[PDB]
Amino acid sequence: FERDISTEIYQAGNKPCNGVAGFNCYFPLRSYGFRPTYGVGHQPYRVVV
Amino acid sequence: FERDISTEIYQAGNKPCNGVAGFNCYFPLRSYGFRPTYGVGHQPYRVVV
Repeated sequence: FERDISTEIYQAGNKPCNGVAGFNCYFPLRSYGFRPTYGVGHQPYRVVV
Repeated sequence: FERDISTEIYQAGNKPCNGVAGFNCYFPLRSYGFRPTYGVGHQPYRVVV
């Protein structure tokens, strides 16, 4: 039960990756993939708590 | 362990509805579509309890 909205790149090496990524540091956000041509187990559901 | 039969029209409100369609009254039955295009999502199975 906490919120986190961060666009800063999370480093995964030794050099400080404040704004440079591509060699050894990864972006912490990735996109979803929802195609109708996918399987039944790869379909998006609109879930509410 | 109670065998039951259902053909009558189900209602989702306090209005009188025994066989009336074209409204919020929903048919409580639906037809299974057994096709080879649904590998996991919809497939017949030989299940016996």
